[PDB]
Amino acid sequence: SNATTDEHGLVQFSINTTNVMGTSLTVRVNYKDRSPCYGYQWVSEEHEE
Amino acid sequence: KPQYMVLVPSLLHTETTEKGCVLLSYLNETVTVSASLESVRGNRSLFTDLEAENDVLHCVAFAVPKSSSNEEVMFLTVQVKGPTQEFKKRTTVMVKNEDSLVFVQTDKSIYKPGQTVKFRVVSMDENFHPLNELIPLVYIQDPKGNRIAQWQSFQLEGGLKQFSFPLSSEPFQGSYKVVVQKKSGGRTEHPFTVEEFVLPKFEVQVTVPKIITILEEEMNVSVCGLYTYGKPVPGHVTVSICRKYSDASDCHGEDSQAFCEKFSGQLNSHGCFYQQVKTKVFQLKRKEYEMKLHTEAQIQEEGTVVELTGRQSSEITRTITKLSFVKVDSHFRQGIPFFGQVRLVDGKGVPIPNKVIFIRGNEANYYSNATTDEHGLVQFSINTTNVMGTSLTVRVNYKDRSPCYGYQWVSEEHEEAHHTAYLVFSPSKSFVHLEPMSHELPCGHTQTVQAHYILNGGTLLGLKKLSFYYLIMAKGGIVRTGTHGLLVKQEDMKGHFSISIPVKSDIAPVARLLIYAVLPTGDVIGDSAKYDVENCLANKVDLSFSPSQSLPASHAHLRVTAAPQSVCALRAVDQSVLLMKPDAELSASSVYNLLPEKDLTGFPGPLNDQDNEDCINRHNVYINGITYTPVSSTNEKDMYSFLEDMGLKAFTNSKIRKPKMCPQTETVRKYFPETWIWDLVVVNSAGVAEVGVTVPDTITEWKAGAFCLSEDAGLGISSTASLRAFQPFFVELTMPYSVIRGEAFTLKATVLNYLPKCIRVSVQLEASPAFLAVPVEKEQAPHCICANGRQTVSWAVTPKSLGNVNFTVSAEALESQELCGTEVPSVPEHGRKDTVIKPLLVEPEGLEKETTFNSLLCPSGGEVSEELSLKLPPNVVEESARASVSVLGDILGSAMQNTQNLLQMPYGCGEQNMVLFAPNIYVLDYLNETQQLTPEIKSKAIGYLNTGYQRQLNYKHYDGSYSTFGERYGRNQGNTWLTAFVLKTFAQARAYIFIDEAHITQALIWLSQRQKDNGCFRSSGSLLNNAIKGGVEDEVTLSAYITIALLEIPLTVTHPVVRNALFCLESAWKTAQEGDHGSHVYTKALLAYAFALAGNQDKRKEVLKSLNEEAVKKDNSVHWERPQKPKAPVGHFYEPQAPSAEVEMTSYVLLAYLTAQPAPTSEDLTSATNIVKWITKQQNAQGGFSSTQDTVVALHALSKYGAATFTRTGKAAQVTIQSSGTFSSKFQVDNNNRLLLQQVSLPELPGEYSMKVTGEGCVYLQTSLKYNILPEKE
Ligand SMILES: *[C@@H]1O[C@H](CO)[C@@H](O[C@@H]2O[C@H](CO)[C@@H](O[C@@H]3O[C@H](CO)[C@@H](O)[C@H](O)[C@@H]3O)[C@H](O)[C@H]2NC(C)=O)[C@H](O)[C@H]1NC(C)=O
Ligand SMILES: *[C@@H]1O[C@H](CO)[C@@H](O[C@@H]2O[C@H](CO)[C@@H](O)[C@H](O)[C@H]2NC(C)=O)[C@H](O)[C@H]1NC(C)=O
Ligand SMILES: *[C@@H]1O[C@H](CO)[C@@H](O[C@@H]2O[C@H](CO)[C@@H](O)[C@H](O)[C@H]2NC(C)=O)[C@H](O)[C@H]1NC(C)=O
Ligand SMILES: *[C@@H]1O[C@H](CO)[C@@H](O[C@@H]2O[C@H](CO)[C@@H](O)[C@H](O)[C@H]2NC(C)=O)[C@H](O)[C@H]1NC(C)=O
Ligand SMILES: *[C@@H]1O[C@H](CO)[C@@H](O)[C@H](O)[C@H]1NC(C)=O
Ligand SMILES: *[C@@H]1O[C@H](CO)[C@@H](O)[C@H](O)[C@H]1NC(C)=O
Ligand SMILES: *[C@@H]1O[C@H](CO)[C@@H](O)[C@H](O)[C@H]1NC(C)=O
Ligand SMILES: *[C@@H]1O[C@H](CO)[C@@H](O)[C@H](O)[C@H]1NC(C)=O
Ligand SMILES: *[C@@H]1O[C@H](CO)[C@@H](O)[C@H](O)[C@H]1NC(C)=O
Repeated sequence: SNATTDEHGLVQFSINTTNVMGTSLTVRVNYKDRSPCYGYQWVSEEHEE
Repeated sequence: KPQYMVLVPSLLHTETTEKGCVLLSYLNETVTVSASLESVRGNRSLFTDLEAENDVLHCVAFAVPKSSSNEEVMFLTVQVKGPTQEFKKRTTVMVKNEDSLVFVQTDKSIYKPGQTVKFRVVSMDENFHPLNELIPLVYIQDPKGNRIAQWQSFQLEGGLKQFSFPLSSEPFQGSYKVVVQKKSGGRTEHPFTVEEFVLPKFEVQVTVPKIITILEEEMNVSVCGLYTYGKPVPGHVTVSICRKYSDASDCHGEDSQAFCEKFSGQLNSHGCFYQQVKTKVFQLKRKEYEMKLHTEAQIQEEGTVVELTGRQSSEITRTITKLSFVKVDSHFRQGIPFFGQVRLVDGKGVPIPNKVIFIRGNEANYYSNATTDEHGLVQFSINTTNVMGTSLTVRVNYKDRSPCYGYQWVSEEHEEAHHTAYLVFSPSKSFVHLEPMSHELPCGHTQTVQAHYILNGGTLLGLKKLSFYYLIMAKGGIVRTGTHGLLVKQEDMKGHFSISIPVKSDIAPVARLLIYAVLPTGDVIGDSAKYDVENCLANKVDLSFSPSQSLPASHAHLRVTAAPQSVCALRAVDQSVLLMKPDAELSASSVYNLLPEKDLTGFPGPLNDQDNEDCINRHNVYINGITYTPVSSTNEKDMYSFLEDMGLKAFTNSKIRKPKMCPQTETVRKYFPETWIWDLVVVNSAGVAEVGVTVPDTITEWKAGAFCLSEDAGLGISSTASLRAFQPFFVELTMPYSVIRGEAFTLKATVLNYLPKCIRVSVQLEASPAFLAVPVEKEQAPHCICANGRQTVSWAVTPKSLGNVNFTVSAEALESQELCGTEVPSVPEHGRKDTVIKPLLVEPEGLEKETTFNSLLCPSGGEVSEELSLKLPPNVVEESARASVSVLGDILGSAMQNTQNLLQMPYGCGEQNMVLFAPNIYVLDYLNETQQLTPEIKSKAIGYLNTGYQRQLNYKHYDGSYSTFGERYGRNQGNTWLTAFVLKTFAQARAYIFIDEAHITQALIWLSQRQKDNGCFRSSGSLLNNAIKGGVEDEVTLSAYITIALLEIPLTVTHPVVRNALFCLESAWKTAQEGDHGSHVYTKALLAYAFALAGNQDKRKEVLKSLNEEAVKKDNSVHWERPQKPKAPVGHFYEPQAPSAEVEMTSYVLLAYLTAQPAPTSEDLTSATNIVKWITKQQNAQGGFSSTQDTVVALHALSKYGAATFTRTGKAAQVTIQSSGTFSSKFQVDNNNRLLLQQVSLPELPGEYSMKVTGEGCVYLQTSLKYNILPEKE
């Protein structure tokens, strides 16, 4: 689910509990996929999630 | 002891006179030698009887008969027939039909539209002589790839033929190329560019060090600008220099350049601008190699900015210090201390004297120093007393210095010279050495080589005269032969003897020379060496001009000395078009590289291996004496090795091989400039003088060259002789290529005075109705300008009329006294007034727009016709509209290149083997439908086909499936896609090579076991990569593949598996059509062919209409592409799941269009022809396509189109085109010119045309209408 950053760049939310034990939660933003040519090669400027 | 010997080259060219020599050495009786060449299989047989006297080297040549196979291996057996004794020996030789070396010269490197292109083609043999060959075709390929003109089946008259093609008024700006396909196929290509430009009057002479040392503070650099007789021009230069670091990544910007020391200044008259730049700003480390040096000489009194990116060849070498050998023996003996010379170099080929060196010998322990003599050099010799292999290294000055951390820095390198010489196997401890002289030998100048000899028990019979023989070889064949008769007393201690050798030119760049003795003990002793010969021609030709300078003079002689009788091709062109794009290198060195078999060293090893006769090596594995020693391999040199290195084998009696074998006119007017003289002449007994009338647009120097062909002295090439031409008082004008009709522009006129006296002058521009000149400066007062002076006058000209406009402009030296200058000698002799008439064309105003009308018209053995009405909007500018039509049988473009690279050797697991086997079916399929096929390839293919089938069968299961790994353990479950794929290709495969039907039925059954009514097919197993499939692993995309593969296997639509698969695909479309959230295209294109193939012509058109609407049209090339807006997949599968999703799904659609049950309609196939135009263009350079599952469907879709279009028996195809108003034009398309774009213009303002086609075979009719509309509301 998407949302927008409120004043002071922030977003609170909750989710429904009905699955197995270990629950992985990642949050991606703006542009996760982009083309900085190769990964390792000569220069990396990753945008941390 | 009775001895004989016959030497022959291991590669004998067919239908070329191939020399082979014979030596019979000891008498007994009169004997007859005889070589007989005969086929490995079949009844082909020959015999050449050779004469032979005692103790002599008689030679003989012979032409060999042709073989249908490009290269065939045959048996050659020599036989000595004599009353007393009879000897014979066999070996395999390779014959080959080595085709001619041909080339094309063009009048220019570049062309302007409408101008006629002139070229000339020529053919020679391995001796550079005119060869009157029959060339089956030549043709001009445009930048888009369409063959625009061609000349079929013709013979070269004097070893050459001149041609001409007029370029269109509206051609395609870009690079073209003329191509000559020999009888064998060998396409000799040659390019040229076509574009609109305005030629340059001046060069920009950039001077930069060619290779510069790393360790540097600064460097000298300079830039000048001249044109005729070296008269420089003044201008505000803006030079730059920026280096590009070694980056293996781009990312949008892609500008590898970094440090930028730009500069600025003015050029001095009678000179240039000079500058020294500090190199420490560049910090030449961390991957730094090349660097461009741009220029910008902006000439004053001209808005002309002519740059020149010169010396983009300035370099920075890691080997800042260096050593190398010069003259060292690579073959030696323990009984003669060997000699070897070395030379010192410092980065840029600089020899440094008086600097200590350190020689190091890892054998005789020769660790001795010396100092470099004048020209940085040191010769020396060492003592021979060790086991065979000797390693000899030499390390200098800073042998070991500065072992810096090379991770994040430049390894401050220093080269080192080393060599490993081996000793020869001595039979009777006697031998022969050849003194080496490696360095470029000049031809037309004799050389003499020194030969050393040693007899330590060599005598044995004790005869007076011992014959020594020698041979020289080049171009893969023996050229010259001779002998020398050394005579000896008793046990000849030593001695020195030399043999002469004229450097003639009949010897190519390599000159392999051997020498060898014939002892009665039954031994051979000799040596062989290589000498680099300079690349030179035999017909010595030289070009010159009787006059020089002058102005638009008449009769200027042009003289060519050459062979007594020779045809000589001349070429003279302004050195402005030559300045523009340099002409394609045509020198002696250009021709020598064109020669096949520059050198023959070693037998033809990859295809043939004549390397066996007897293994007596392992017979003995006994004892030495003091402690048992079992035998093992060696690395010594023998006589065989020297003959092998030569590239000729030998049939012989005497001991040649080592033991082991088991181990492996107009007053004052100017015009006419492009190409002055393109012609040819015949040389009388000496030379020949051509009286060329001089050109008038002689603002620059006329550079001109030539070449000759003679039956005796081969071919020759002249030294480009120039001719200036400079009127002291002249006028030039700065102006563009084209201009727009309505919009005004700025014309300039620049007058010059290189005459010593000073003159005042007026500027006349004679107006005409076609334009309106408005001077920028109103006063037309004459202004003084003295020696090396100039004045410019800008006029604001607006063209009225359209087309070509010929301007007029005059300038006269006014004698008006009461002058600004300290003197008034304005009146010169007769140069006093010069009038220039230089035209430039004009285009129509507004915004241009174009329409296109393609239509495949196929008369099925009768006639078809279509009507073309060309409308025009009311806003078209008058005469701005124009149009033309084209005709052809196109699919023979990709079909040239692609065919070659594909069909590979099968290997790998179940996944990999299919990638190599699967294409091999569809290529064989496509090659057959196009008609272009060969039995030498069909056989080579079937081998990679039958093998891959049996190899694939190795990864099957008992249940009929096929897994990525297979079953070495069998801990797998076959993947549903791989099985389905196997089956689709085993259905195809089954047509050429016969397949076991059980494997398909076994698979088919297993596919039905993993079939669910709803959702049709289910995913089964794992995959190493998703590269083998455009399938989006969705049940819809998978079932969409299994359903095609199942229908492609001839199966009825009433089948229970297909009935429950088709049910699923109607539900898949009806929902994938309804809800845009779900599918998008890969699926849409698969659902198309599946329906078409199944027979729902109604549902087919239902999906095909919403597909066609969702398509991506372009330049008459319609196709499809994955819409890139949603997301971008993984960094490994980002390029196949989109570009290959594009280039497979398109060819999937194509099949759906082609696949109509009665037959595809004219409306289906004409739309299909457009899709062919894109896929055929979007082709992989080497051959094939991006992924593998696209390469396969592309070829299957092409071949299936190719079946519908082409005709075998339909030779004739007629095409007429008329208009309501008396227009008429016809053409003829047939079996040979289907591969040619036959074009014609159309004259009507309101088009009302009729296309009529007749006979058999298809024709593609593309009509393009172009115009220019001017509406605007701003
Ligand atoms: C592969 O290429 C071969 C040719 O090398 C193709 O075979 C040719 O196909 C046509 C029909 O498409 C044949 O014409 C018919 O021949 C019979 C006699 O067998 C005759 O009674 C009919 O009136 C008609 O003329 C043609 O003879 C046949 N053979 C040759 C040598 O041209 C084949 O279609 C191609 N395709 C595949 C997948 O093999
Ligand atoms: C964030 O989530 C919401 C709700 O899931 C998405 O909202 C829909 O957006 C479309 C236009 O893109 C509207 O037509 C609908 O009215 C919206 N509502 C629903 C419930 O579908 C929204 O698109 C998402 N944001 C982004 C950036 O995709
Ligand atoms: C260089 O070669 C000569 C060959 O003539 C060597 O001379 C022999 O040396 C041995 C001793 O090692 C003597 O027994 C022989 O009688 C010498 N022969 C002659 C003809 O003088 C010489 O020793 C070698 N020197 C080096 C340094 O390699
Ligand atoms: C512009 O004027 C020149 C010079 O008169 C024309 O060029 C040639 O003129 C001679 C005059 O004797 C003719 O014989 C040639 O046939 C002309 N050349 C060509 C290619 O036709 C030139 O034609 C004029 N341009 C226009 C568009 O009228
Ligand atoms: C889970 O809780 C959320 C609360 O935001 C609610 O919207 C959703 O309907 C609930 N679903 C289920 C399966 O309980
Ligand atoms: C010829 O050669 C044979 C075989 O080596 C030998 O018998 C004979 O003596 C030789 N000489 C003469 C003079 O025949
Ligand atoms: C072909 O073979 C026959 C024997 O079957 C033989 O008589 C003939 O010499 C051979 N032909 C040639 C050209 O050598
Ligand atoms: C480079 O210029 C310097 C003067 O600045 C001069 O001494 C030197 O000889 C020039 N280099 C060459 C190789 O001419
Ligand atoms: C070179 O060799 C000679 C003699 O062996 C010796 O005197 C000299 O010191 C050596 N040179 C160097 C640089 O050591």
